[PDB]
Amino acid sequence: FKPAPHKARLPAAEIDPTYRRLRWQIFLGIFFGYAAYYLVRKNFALAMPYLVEQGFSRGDLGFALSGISIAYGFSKFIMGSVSDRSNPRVFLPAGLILAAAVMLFMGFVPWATSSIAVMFVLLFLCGWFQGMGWPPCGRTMVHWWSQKERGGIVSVWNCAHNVGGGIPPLLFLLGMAWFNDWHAALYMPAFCAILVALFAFAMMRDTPQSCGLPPIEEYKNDTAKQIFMQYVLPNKLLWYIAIANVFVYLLRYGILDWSPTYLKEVKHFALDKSSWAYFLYEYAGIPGTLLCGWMSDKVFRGNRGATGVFFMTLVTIATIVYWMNPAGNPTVDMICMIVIGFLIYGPVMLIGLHALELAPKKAAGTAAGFTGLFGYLGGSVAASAIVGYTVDFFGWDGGFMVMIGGSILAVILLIVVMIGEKRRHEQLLQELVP
Repeated sequence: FKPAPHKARLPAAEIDPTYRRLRWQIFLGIFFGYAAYYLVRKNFALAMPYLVEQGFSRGDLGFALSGISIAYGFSKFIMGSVSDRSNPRVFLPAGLILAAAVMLFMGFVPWATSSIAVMFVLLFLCGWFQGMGWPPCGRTMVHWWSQKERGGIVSVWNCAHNVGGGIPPLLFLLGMAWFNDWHAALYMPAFCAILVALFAFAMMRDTPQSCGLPPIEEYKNDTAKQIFMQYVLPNKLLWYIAIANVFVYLLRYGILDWSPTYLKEVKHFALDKSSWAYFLYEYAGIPGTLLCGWMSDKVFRGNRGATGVFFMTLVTIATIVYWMNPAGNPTVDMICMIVIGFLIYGPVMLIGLHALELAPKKAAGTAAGFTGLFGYLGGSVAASAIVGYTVDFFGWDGGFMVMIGGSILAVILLIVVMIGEKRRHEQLLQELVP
């Protein structure tokens, strides 16, 4: 049984010194701990093109992949309290290895891996476990030090999905030679994830327990859900960006979860470069997104909707050119992928930020969060499931129709939120009226 606090004070003249280390120490912990989860989500994707040379794949597999998101979905509804009770040091590795092991269940046991939604169910757990991963990472950051946190986080949101999610096709690519079987080498990435998990456990801590000093060191010292229903629920404005975020997320994931599979269906050059792109795409987001921020602050003078516009437009132009390509896509897709990815995150971050302004004082928090989930939740189901099915009764072309089309609205919609937010401003004028 764990939770366990076990706190005991040994201050002893110069706890400061063991703090510097206990902080430089722990930060890598949760950061890489969190990063490790991402090796685990997008393994099945890589499975599908390998998997199903065999009639297996309908476009159904997408429904199967669809699992991860749903569980992550029903997940936060309750895990949000558990980590609060339990201890971040254990709970984080305890969730990873718990999940990353499950993946191993698939990569090795035939019945388990090839059944047509036996996987849905196995995968579904993955989602649930994936759930735990972040909130202890949250409880920790609370124990860093107030009014500093803004910084520790800046780094965590934007780098964490990419540093980890872009490495797995690389391992599979490598595990091909050593573990010859192709239909199922989606296990090798998971093999190492457990390893990071240990490292995670071996370096994190609560930090109340050895110092005994609630973060003072500078003497910072600092209603219900209703808010969502009261301030966020109608907000016809917040809705538009949320219904917009969706398609943004569908262009990102739908283009990405198929990237290996669609390559080698048509434009089939090789697995070698295929997987070397998926890496490149997810990793190339780091520099861009980082820039998307500065360009947005310096060039667009703080207008977030408009930066999405600049970026959202730029992402769409690439997606279509890349849509128009024959077996001469070799030196087009490399750049194509490097680019698509480079920008897709731009609006993901911007909307959220945008949301903060679209409502009152506390609403921001739950206002900006609502967006992320309405966005991610749906964005995926469609990104994965629907696309697959929009290829069975239709061609593969109709795939991009929903994707390219999807983006198109995100912008038109991002426009409306821009007009609307400003029309709203003009009305305070009527406040003086009677």
